[PDB]
Amino acid sequence: QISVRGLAGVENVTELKKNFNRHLHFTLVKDRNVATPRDYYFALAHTVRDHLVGRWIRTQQHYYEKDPKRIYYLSLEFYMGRTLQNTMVNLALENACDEATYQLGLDMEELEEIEEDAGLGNGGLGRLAACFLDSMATLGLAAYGYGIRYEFGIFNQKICGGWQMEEADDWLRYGNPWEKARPEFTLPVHFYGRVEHTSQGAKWVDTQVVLAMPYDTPVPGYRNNVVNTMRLWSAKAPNDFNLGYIQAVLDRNLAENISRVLYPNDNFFEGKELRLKQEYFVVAATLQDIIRRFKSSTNFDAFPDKVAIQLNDTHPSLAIPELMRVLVDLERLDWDKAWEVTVKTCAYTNHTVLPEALERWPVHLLETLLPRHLQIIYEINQRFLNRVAAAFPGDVDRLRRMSLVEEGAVKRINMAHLCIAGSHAVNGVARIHSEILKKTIFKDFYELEPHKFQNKTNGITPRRWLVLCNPGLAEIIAERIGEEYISDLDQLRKLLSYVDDEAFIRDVAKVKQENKLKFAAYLEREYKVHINPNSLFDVQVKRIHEYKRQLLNCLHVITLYNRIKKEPNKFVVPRTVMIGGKAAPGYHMAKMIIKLITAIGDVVNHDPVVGDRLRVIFLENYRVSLAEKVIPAADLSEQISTAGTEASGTGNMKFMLNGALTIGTMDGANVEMAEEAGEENFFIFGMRVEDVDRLDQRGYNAQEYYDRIPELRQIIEQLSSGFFSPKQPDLFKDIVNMLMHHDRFKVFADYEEYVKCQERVSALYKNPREWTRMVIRNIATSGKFSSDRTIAQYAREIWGVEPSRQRLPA
Amino acid sequence: QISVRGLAGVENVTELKKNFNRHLHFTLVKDRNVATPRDYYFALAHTVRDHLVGRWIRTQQHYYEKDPKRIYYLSLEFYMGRTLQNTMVNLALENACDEATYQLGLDMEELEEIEEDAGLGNGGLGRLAACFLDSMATLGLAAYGYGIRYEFGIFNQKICGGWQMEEADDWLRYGNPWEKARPEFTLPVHFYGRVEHTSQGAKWVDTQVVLAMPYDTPVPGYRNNVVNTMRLWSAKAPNDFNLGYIQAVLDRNLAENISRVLYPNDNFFEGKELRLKQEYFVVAATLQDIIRRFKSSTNFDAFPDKVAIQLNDTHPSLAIPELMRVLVDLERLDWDKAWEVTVKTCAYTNHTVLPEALERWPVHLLETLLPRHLQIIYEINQRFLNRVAAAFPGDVDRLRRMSLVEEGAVKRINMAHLCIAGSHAVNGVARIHSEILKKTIFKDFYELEPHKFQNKTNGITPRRWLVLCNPGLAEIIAERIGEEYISDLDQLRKLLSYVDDEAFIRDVAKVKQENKLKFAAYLEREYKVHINPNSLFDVQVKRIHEYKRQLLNCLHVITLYNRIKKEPNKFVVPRTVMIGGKAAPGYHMAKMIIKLITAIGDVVNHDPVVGDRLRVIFLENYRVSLAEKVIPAADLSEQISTAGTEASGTGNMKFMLNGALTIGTMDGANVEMAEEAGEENFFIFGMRVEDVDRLDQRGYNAQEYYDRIPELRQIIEQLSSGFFSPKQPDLFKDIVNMLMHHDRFKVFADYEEYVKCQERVSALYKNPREWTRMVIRNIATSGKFSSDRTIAQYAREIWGVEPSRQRLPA
Ligand SMILES: O=[N+]([O-])c1ccc(C2C[C@]3(ON2)O[C@H](CO)[C@@H](O)[C@H](O)[C@H]3O)cc1
Ligand SMILES: O=[N+]([O-])c1ccc(C2C[C@]3(ON2)O[C@H](CO)[C@@H](O)[C@H](O)[C@H]3O)cc1
Repeated sequence: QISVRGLAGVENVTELKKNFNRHLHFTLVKDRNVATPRDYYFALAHTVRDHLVGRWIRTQQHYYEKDPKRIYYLSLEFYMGRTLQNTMVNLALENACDEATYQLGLDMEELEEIEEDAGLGNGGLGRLAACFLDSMATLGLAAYGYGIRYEFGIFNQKICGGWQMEEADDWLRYGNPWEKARPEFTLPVHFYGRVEHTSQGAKWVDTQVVLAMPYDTPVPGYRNNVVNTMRLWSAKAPNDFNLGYIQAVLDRNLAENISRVLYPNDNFFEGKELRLKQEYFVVAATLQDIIRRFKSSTNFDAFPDKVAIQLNDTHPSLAIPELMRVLVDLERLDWDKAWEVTVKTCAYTNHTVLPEALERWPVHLLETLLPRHLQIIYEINQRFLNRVAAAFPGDVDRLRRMSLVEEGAVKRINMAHLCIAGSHAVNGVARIHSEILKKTIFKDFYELEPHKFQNKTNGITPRRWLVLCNPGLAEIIAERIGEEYISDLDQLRKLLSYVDDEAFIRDVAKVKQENKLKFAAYLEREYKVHINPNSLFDVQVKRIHEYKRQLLNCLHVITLYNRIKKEPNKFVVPRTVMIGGKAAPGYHMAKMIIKLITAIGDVVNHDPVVGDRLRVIFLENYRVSLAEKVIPAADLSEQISTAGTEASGTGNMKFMLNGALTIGTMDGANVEMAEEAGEENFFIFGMRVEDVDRLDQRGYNAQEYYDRIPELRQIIEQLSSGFFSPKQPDLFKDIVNMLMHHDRFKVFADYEEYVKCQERVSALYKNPREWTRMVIRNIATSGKFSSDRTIAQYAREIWGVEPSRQRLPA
Repeated sequence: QISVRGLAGVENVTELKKNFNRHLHFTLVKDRNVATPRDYYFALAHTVRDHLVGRWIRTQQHYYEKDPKRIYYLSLEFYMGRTLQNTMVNLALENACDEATYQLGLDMEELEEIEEDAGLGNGGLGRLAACFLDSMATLGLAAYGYGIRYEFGIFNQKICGGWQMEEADDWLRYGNPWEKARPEFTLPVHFYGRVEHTSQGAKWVDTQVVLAMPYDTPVPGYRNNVVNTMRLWSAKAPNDFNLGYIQAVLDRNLAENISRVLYPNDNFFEGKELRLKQEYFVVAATLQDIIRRFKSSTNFDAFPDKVAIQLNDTHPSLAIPELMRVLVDLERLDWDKAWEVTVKTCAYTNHTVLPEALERWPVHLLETLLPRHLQIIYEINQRFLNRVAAAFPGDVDRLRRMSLVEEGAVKRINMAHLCIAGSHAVNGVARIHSEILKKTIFKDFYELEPHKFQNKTNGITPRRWLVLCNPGLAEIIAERIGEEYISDLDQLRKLLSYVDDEAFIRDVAKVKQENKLKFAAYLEREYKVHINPNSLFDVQVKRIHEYKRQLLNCLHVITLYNRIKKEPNKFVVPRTVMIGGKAAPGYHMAKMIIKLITAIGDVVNHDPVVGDRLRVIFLENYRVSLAEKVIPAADLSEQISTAGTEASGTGNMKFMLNGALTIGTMDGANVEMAEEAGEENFFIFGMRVEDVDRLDQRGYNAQEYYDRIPELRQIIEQLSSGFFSPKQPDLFKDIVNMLMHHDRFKVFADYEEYVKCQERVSALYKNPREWTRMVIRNIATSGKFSSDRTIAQYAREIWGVEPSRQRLPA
């Protein structure tokens, strides 16, 4: 049908059809008479998977022969989503499979909807890892993603009576065609035990053993025949485990629980033992794999020349003392040499400045679980603090501030401090965030080792986030400037010369309308909700957190409702306000915010006076597959975090690429987005970081705003009195109390400017032509936000490797 | 190489080679440069599996079109062993695959050794189910085996310091190529809850739900293109299970533990809740499947015309009240009609008379777990006892004896009584056993309903137990009488005309010598033990139990040793005595017997005066794959249970078919074996059942034998004094105490006749020609013991279906 989806050749279509029929018979053990849509999905998945294998084997043997420097990306989260369409896109198989399935009497888009998301992440951090894997393969880097194969990913969210309910995401129920179990490469991981000092160094003895079994998933690059590997470890009990008999076998579950479930906290630290076990499990298994592969190329001087380890936040921070453990205790290297190798091998990416998200492990936990690692951490701290003392003599408070060990009621290890000490590079994820790191939380470290500190602004893959989810936009762009931009997104700048092109303006607006129609149809089918497709689609989708200020959005929604009710016969630009996102199961306030949103919807959506002018919808079970549907349909992207709180954001970039305009604070990557597009083409409002600082120095008093803004006062009085909960008048008392007395994120302080800015959005939307011209200027300047740019920078500035767009032989 | 292994055609070999290479590439994702023997095994298994699929699909659609009466064989155990060779044998692919792998530079026999046993059974009962499945497919019956897919089968046995150690049999670690998961056919199973009485019958409410997910394994018939199904259920938690969050997900293990592990008890009842859950789990899921398939053919009058349910012992006995539950509570049938259908549908096979093996469930367990089933059981009992009272008026003691409810300290339900009441046929498993049932434990029931009671003497499949494990013998037989005997074992009678044939005598003896050489080589390679291949191979392999009297064998071994030590320079026929078998983990005496055997070996095997004249070896980890190796190599089969204790035995039949002579008591199928071969061709000794009864009436006094037999006295004095345990003098005190004071199985009573009989064995072995002629007379009369004969009898006399040897189209 469309050009960017590749060729549908007679030979290819014929071959795909026969392999589809082969798999249905031999693999699924079904015939066309009893086969269901799910059977058809699996037959298609196996058919496409077959095309990966040759490339996968030859890529990995190529790395063995050429022996390039290997990049190991360690993460506790990989939010991969669906794999079928992505694989077809990267292999240029989409049109061919579309034709083949059509000739078999099947609709491929229907089949694609059957696949479960691989939901092995919480949101932004996990999705970044996934975009990064795609870019690393596209840029021909010898890269390996390493993590945990959770049996249960992020929970499925159900909404019952306006409240979030959680259910287990049993994503492996029907099997995972994309993974290859590798039980032959199983590795032992040690826990507990004790340290024994001998004539020749320390020994870690009397340990409990858990086995780490790897599952490998292919990661295809964009049309370059490169297929890299994501290796995820699964926990297994040894066969003599606990070996009355029956209970011993049943107790194997205790060891195997390590890989059972993803912790569902977004930007929050929970110091549970099981989480620590997960973190060591991934690190210990991965490092053995790294060392084995290095030895199969004695001389560890060359280790940093052949190995780069990237720590995705502090979650895999134990890699630092684990590498030291292996080099000192097992390989018999002297401390100083081992440390030099470790520092040159490891690099650390920080993803947030929120204090509650920072990992600070109680010493007593590490003492019991990982006694040798604690000893190593103490020794690292002593040697590091000796360096600080030499550089800043007499500065005793600096010594306590910089220590890896924090004193108090319970002694803790600061994992961020550990990472900085043991890494040659430390980066933030957007320019403003990286600057905040050097100015505030890591100021002392920057002063000691300025060369260590870098910025690497986040990005998103244009394969998943344009070509896959928005083929219509990809096609109209390709019609004018060709296909090269898909792996070189800076080429979108060429679209600036089409901003006054009448045909292009029409096409851009047509594509958006088509996307909105499709999404309005999706909503009616799966959720029985009706929306006006001519209204402005106002979208805020992201995890529910106070810092992200879904509450500020709520206040605007109520303002709009109250203004309509005051002047019902006055014209207003119609809006569909969509808010979606999951709350962490133990985060009470986040769960109350979800309830508020649905409660507002219950009032607004059923008021006859409002009509079709305002609709408020909560998007249930927000996840990667849903993002692919809603983002192409959006007109307005809500990126309204308090300045200085969102390290980068990546959702923001997805909306920019897909033809939505942005309303946002000068926070995270929003700053760079506005810089790229021009401030005139962005709806910027509210306090800057400096303004938040001034308010903090003075003391934030919410009452002041309540007293001086009558429209704001009305809303608070409505919430308190039970206007949005008639049967339970005091339901939202916690929310009002927080807003009025202990709001860390200053919702009221940005209210007036936010409402004002929203009026300017509505004004522009009244002029379709000028709205679309501004959209074109956003799409055209979104190139910087490709994860190909991000990864090229990591490669050149941290890892010391050169990217390559050269094809491997097919 | 050999005829019975089929043709190796040019087209077939070429095709097998290319499909092997295809699977290695696309399925295993390996190339020849990094592939291991295990990879090669899996490539072969997938290649052979491909040949099953067409036949599997067309067999099942054939049953859908023809709608024959379906046979459902319910068992908690299916001891399948390895599948690769069996599949090749039944599909006539053995020589072709041998050639194809040879041309690829691989040894197929080496590859076959990689496959794990499917060890989902304890011994005889589980292996009977497996032989039965093979015969049902070979006889073209529409038969389905239903059970549980245990994650862990029978434990692997290790011997440490002469003691049994258990380890988990992680049989699924590398995956199971033979099963097909069918998550789409998952069914709910209910536990706990309460009974609610309404205007329209009882309702079972407030239940806990566990999901039953089926895995299907193909069961190929012998060269008839029939492929039946064994469906095994796996336990799964529902997704809202226990739905703080983390613990709820972790607690899913509680539901899923149902299918975790096989209870390792052979002939012993352990009244644990988890075992009851397993039994209901299989029954509830299976019955829903049966009813669904019946409805997809309202009128339950035809149910028994279309469905037969065979209960393999009392383990699936809950099928009776569960069928009643479904028919009465859910389908709204009247009690009397439902009962008529149930009785006509169900049949029960009893497998033992040992009191400790009989299932007697505490009422309080059933009350809590299955409250509705208990109510139904009570109602069945009341109506049954009303029938007894009408037939035998005033006989109050008969009423208490026959009741399904047993009174006492704890009230219990007798599951055997439940099965007899609710089945139209009740059978024992050998003529003597079936007679014992009518004369003793079920006398009252036989008197009430004589027509119900039948015999079905056990059998073994000649495919696995001759063609597969002993191709050399199969071939020399085929050379004379053709190939028809493999599916018509009665044809072996034709070999009686070759008993004086000098060429045949030589060939039979040659095949045995070759088998002995191969096994002697297997022992040295995998276990580093050296044996004389010219010695008589004296073998007792079976589960370790007091009734099987491994101890009597031990006494003879010591007698032989003591006689050698008394007269060292006197000639004796050299023996290798091999004893193998697993002990239940909680069975202390059985574990002590294993220790005794190894302790005797430690003394005998290292005495320089003995030389190579006597060797005592404990065969570690006895299992189906090991049986296939040792049975073809045996000269003497030890079947020495106390008369009236071994219901049938099946190991006995395997040895008979493979050219060993039998030393045995008149117990179980031994009686019929001797009847078939002629008593002159069997080494029969010891008490008959009537002799055991006489001794019981008089009182068994072991001291009498000790006092009157000096050779026996010596052995007891050696055991007591510490001759076989110098470092721990009193180690075997429990054994001596049991033998002397509380021996239920009268070891001493058969000692003299046993030793005498063994002398006659040694005498015959001195004359190779006459030994072999007697062997030929055993092989020639083993035909009755084919499970094809057994299944034909079940089909005609219980199930009301006719077997068929007709081919389905290929
Ligand atoms: O399980 N955690 O402890 C955890 C999860 C997710 C995060 C984050 C941090 C964050 O999103 N999720 O990383 C993204 C990728 O760099 C940024 O775009 C977000 O601004 C940041 O909040 C931090 C810690
Ligand atoms: O788990 N159980 O409760 C259980 C297991 C095995 C058995 C048996 C009974 C037995 O062997 N195993 O059945 C065979 C097949 O009919 C007979 O050949 C044996 O004589 C009998 O002991 C009974 C009960």
